[PDB]
This record gives sequence, structure tokens and C-alpha cells, in this order.
Amino acid sequence: MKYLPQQDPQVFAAIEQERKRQHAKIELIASENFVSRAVMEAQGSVLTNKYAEGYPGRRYYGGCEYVDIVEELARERAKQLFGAEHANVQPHSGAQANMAVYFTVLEHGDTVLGMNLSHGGHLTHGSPVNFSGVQYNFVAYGVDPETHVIDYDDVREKARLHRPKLIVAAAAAYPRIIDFAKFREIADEVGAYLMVDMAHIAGLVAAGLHPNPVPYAHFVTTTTHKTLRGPRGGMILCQEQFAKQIDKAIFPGIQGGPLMHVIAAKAVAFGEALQDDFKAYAKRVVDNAKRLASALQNEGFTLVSGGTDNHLLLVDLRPQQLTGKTAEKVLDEVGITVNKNTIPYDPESPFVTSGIRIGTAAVTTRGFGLEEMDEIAAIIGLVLKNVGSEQALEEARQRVAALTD
Amino acid sequence: MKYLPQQDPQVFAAIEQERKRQHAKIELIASENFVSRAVMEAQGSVLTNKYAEGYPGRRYYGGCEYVDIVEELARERAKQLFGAEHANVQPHSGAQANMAVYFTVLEHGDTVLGMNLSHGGHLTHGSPVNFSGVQYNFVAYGVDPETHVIDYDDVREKARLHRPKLIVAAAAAYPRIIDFAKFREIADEVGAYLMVDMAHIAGLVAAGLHPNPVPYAHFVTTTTHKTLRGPRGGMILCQEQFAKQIDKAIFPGIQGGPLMHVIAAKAVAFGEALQDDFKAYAKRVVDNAKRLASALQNEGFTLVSGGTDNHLLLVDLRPQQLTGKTAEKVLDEVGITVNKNTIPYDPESPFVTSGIRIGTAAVTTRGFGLEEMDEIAAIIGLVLKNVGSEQALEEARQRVAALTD
Repeated sequence: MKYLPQQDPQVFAAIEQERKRQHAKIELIASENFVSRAVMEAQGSVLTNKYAEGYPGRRYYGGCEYVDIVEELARERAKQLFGAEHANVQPHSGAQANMAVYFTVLEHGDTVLGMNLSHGGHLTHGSPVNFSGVQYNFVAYGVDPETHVIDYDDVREKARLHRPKLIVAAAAAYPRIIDFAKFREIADEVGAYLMVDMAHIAGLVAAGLHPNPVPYAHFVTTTTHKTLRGPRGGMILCQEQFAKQIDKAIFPGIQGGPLMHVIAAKAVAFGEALQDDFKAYAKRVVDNAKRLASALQNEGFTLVSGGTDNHLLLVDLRPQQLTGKTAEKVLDEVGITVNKNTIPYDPESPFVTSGIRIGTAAVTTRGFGLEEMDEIAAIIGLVLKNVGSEQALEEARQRVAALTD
Repeated sequence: MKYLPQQDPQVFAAIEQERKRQHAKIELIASENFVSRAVMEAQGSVLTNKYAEGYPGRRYYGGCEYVDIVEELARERAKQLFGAEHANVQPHSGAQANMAVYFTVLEHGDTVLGMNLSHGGHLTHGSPVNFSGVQYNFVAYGVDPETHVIDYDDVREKARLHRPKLIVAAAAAYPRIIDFAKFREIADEVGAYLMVDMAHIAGLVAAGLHPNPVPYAHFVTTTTHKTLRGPRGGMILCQEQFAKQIDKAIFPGIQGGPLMHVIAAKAVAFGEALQDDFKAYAKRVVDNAKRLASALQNEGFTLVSGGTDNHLLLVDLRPQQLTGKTAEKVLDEVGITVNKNTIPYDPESPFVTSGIRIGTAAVTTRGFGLEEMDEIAAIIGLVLKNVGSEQALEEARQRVAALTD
């Protein structure tokens, strides 16, 4: 940076602290990643200055010729990545992407069926403190109490009982592959639309490591900033028949001016995802997660579902008689960032929990491999088995530092 | 830029086109401005990598120590700028800032009273194709057919007849000072909340050149990117009694993870606005708008309301027998960017219009003064009085180029 250090010492100091923090810590927050310098440069561009309400070639402001090229690059690259008939790259966030799909097909009070929030569903899939649960009547399907795999018979029964207008599939904390063919079969049986929220697994889908929801879903929503390793924002994919309706839901429906600079950054991130080396990266993410899961089990930890098919894992801490809150706190003390997370059928409140959620996307981006996974697992074991030992926590601290260099 | 040119030639070429376009054209879009290099650097920072749901010191992810400092800097500087008891700097946009206030105080189908959209009101103030008009029952107050000034007796009558739960004041295209004391008096009479959407005039308010709505409104919403000359985003100000409710409306209510990098950029923009030279800038904006208005009248143009108290003006093109659409198009041909805009009691549809909206914020930022205002007015006269003369349009083109250098 050149101008910010001089203009704003206070903001620059805090950014520099954050930059240094990102390098020093082992970031295992499953939803986080590190973007390229190219992506950041696009976000730091003059495109923030441009009002561009509407769509490429159909804007409500003149002078959009070049931002149109940028948005089109984003849409076309997204269609190339996922094989969607239509893309909308304007959603400000995952929240707004979901909001727009709901706005498109639902009326106030319509019934929607989504994944139980305590079994892995997201806030925007019907939380009573979120617009989703306040605006719509959300019902929930669960995972099996033993396998922690989605119970597709429960999905079906809930659908047939409650007759939802929309079924939502996908998750903030589900470690196994989701069967989209089965969701669509159930949706078809009850005459419901199917929406897949692939936010967490979007990079894995793009690399062919998770089945693609696009052929099965009427609508696919996602963030651009998790496994897809892009800037912070949302996106909607859908078939051509819903294109006009989806576009109008985003604008003039729920948003105003799009963030053209962030859309530029989306295009950059999509360009990166189309490359062979992104495919290799995504495989290392999944491989690392498998290795980490196995290594944690070797340390004596129980994992929700017994492992992982994707980038993320959930530790069930009940055998160690720890809450997720306690584990989160102590790991924070040694420089490992995780989040507490409810496990299926958790006896604890969502503010306490019996679990921690862990993901490998971020550490893989910084070049960690299988050996580092073993060591991260060894450090977690050392810490969680010795929460009362300051000497153990200091050893952990030193081993964490050895990893981040 | 260093990395984007190499990583993504296509995106870089289009950004560079846009950068060059921004310098070559005379940008008179009333909602646009040019941000500082410091603001852009903050948006281009690693802060995009951080999930930070919740609020400073009350986050739902660890590792937020430094992003907390950034968000707090933004909130405290905003409170310093506007004298608000509480600030929420997380809204992704003006749309979402409004959305959150509505979510806070209204139930589905509640009556809201806002400014007539064809008289200057915004899309988010009750358009039947926007969430506002679909979710809530919007009624409208108008401006006087002669003066084009808000008819406060009409505001009062509509309020007493329709009994709104919420009254919205402020505009996307209103060239005169708004009387917030009168809005609050009416709100008090009918027992309605008062929301002021100061998006357009926020920089003018901060510089003391427009009366401050904060003392009179229960809620004040704004964008950060118009006269405030910040990054693209939204903000809510409110009294302490609504702080907890407003924060919860933004999250977990209508958004997810905030854009911490954009919030950093907000803090930077607020720091800039607190400086004396911003005050001088904002006065030049208003002075330039007055000068431009006077100069256009000298050219024979009729202005909605007979002039301006702020950054923006509306030309009523009916005396020249032109539509706003025609004027917009021909001005685009010579390198002047305006937008068509409905005038009060416009006989034309909003897709055609009888007016053009013009603002001075952007040209003032690039250092245009009174002499440049005279010349811009002279060029507009030359073009609009000679729409069929390619020689006149070429002279205009050359004079536009002379201004942007």
C-alpha cells in the first residue's frame, strides 16, 4: 500500500495487524480462504465509482460499456465452470443470493423444507431470527442419529406431509456428499422447486470432486468466497426459464447498484477456478480433509458421520467431556482458529455446543499437505487432552508457530 | 496494478478502459463520485478473507480482534460526523440499509408513507417491483405542481388518512432542502416512526450544508458512495433505544458476513469527511450546482423547483420539446453522462421521461469550479438546441475534451 498508510494511520495499523494475524495463525474456519493478489487488485479498482443498475446491455445508466464486459466475463466463466444455463453475479452475499431465490418463487408464509439448522443447515434456511424463518414457514429434515447422514426418507416424509413450495438442499456444516438426484426426485413427487445452496462446496463442485447440483436444481445459490476462493459475495445459477425472474428478483427486487469492483474480482476468481492448478488445489483440499479426519481419529477423536467426503469435518467432543465453546477458546490460546458448532442431536445450546467445525481450504491454499495435517491433528490432541496444562499449551503454541514458519 | 495484468488480461483490459472512460467523460450522474486511492486500497485489502458475523467484541468467529478495531473506527467516526447515538456500518448497500430498518419496525403489510417515486422518491421507498412495495403497503406524498417543493400539508393529510406505521423522508431526485422538523411533527401527530434516507445528501449533511436529520429521525439510512464520497455500501444511524434492534435486523436478520474490507474503506472515507478540506469540497459541490443551475437557466432551460439547494438539479425539457431519453442519448454522444429522470407530474413514462438529472459531486471532486460550470451549461445548450447538427455535436465533443484535458 502507498496512500492508505499516509492518509489513515489508524486503519492501516489495524489492517497490517490483520495481515500478520492471517499468516501467524492456523486458520481452520471451514468457510474461510485466502484470495489471490489479482482478486484483491480487482476489488481495489476504480469500478467502485460506477453505478450500473440493471444488466449488461440493459443498464439504467450510460457509460456501462466496460463494466458490462466485466460482468459478462463473470457470467460466462461461471456458466463454463458449472454448466449453468444462466448466471447472476450481482448478489452482494450468500444471504442476498438466497433472499432473491425466495423472493422469486415464494409468497409470504409459503412453506419451505430445509436442512435442520442443528444438523448442518444454514441460518438463511429458516432460522426464526433470520428473514427466512420470519417471512416463510420453514420445516426441517434431519440426519440419521447414528450415521449423521441426511435421512432421505425423512426428507421425503416431511415433503409429503408439509407440501413445501420449495425444498432447500445444502449446508453450512455437513461433511458428506449430498445426493441431489434424490432431492430432485422428492421435489418432483410433491411438486416443489429445488434450491441447492452450494456455498461451502462450490470450489469442489467446480473441480469435479463433489456432484454438481446444476443438472438437478431449479436454482443453485452460492457464495464466491469459501471453497471457490473468490471475493466476498454471492451468485445465483438457474435454468433459462427462470433467468428473467431471477434477474428481476435481484434488481429491482432486493438490491440496487451492484458492486462492479467485486464483480470484477468474481470474474478473476472464476478465471482462476477454470485452470488446471485449481483442480489440483481442490483435490488437495479434499485429500487434506480426509487425512486430517483420519489423523484426529488416530488421536482418539470422534467425528460426526465418521469422517468426511469434502473440505470439512465436525469433531463430536462428548467423549472428551468438552463443549465446543471450551475447545474453541483453548485452541484460540495456541493459535488455532476453529469454530464451535452444534453436532446432530446436540444436548447443548447453539451458544455452547458439543462440537468444533474444521475445514482445510485455507491451510491448503497456503500450501499445507498431508504431513502438516498429521501435525495439526497431533497439536489438537495435545491441547484438548491437556486443557489445564499451561506447559502443554506452550508446546502447542511453539508447534503452531513451527507450521506457519 | 501488478498481479491482475498478468493473471487476467481480459479483466485488466476492461478495468483500464473503465479507468480511462472515468477521466475522459464529464460525469454528471448525481449519485456518482470518485473515491480516493486510500479508500480503494482499503477495499483491496486482505480483510476480504475474514468472516466476522456479529459485532465488535460480540462476534461468532475468533480472530476478529483487528477487524473489530476497523469496524469500531467506522462506527465512532460516523457518530462523530453525524452526531448519532448509534451506527451500523455493515449494510451491503443503500437497499439493504433500508431493508433492515423496514425489517426492524414493520410487519408484512404494514402501511408506509414515502415520497412519490415520480416526484423524487427512491425505488426502495415503495416501488411495486421492489421488495418495499411488495412486502409493505406504501402510500405517497407529492410535491406542489408549481413549486415542485414537497407539499407538507399533503404529507400530513396522507399520514392522517392512511395512518402509516412509518414515514419515509428523502429522495433520489429532490433538488431542495428537506424539512425534517416538519416530517417529525407529522410523524408525532399520527404516532409513526420517522425514517430519513439521506443517501444523496449525506456528504452535505456531514459538512453542515444541509440540515441534519439525526436529531429528528428515529432512523437515518444512507449509502456511503454518493456525496459522502466513500466506497459502495450502506449505513444505518439511530438513537440508542433502537441500537440492539437495528443490529439484530442486519444480523442475523437480513445479512450474513459483513464486508470487512469495505467497512475499512468506510472508516477511511469517514476520516476524510471529518477533515476541513472535505467541508470546503462539499461547499464547492453546492456552489457549483447553484452556478450550473443559473447557467442552464441563462441558456434558456427550465429547472424543476426553479433551481437547487443541494448537489443536484433536474432539467424540465418540455419547453424544448425533448424527452429525457433523447437528451441522455445525445449527451452520451458528446461525452457528457446524465440520466433521464421523471419530473413531477411527468406526462411521459419513467422509461422515457421529460427530464434529465444532473449532479456536481463527481466533477467537483476532479477540481471543476464555477468557470467549468458555465462551460458545461454552454455545451449542454449547444447540444440540446442542435440535436440534428453533427457539426454542433462535434464542437461539443471538442469542448468536452478541452474540459477533461
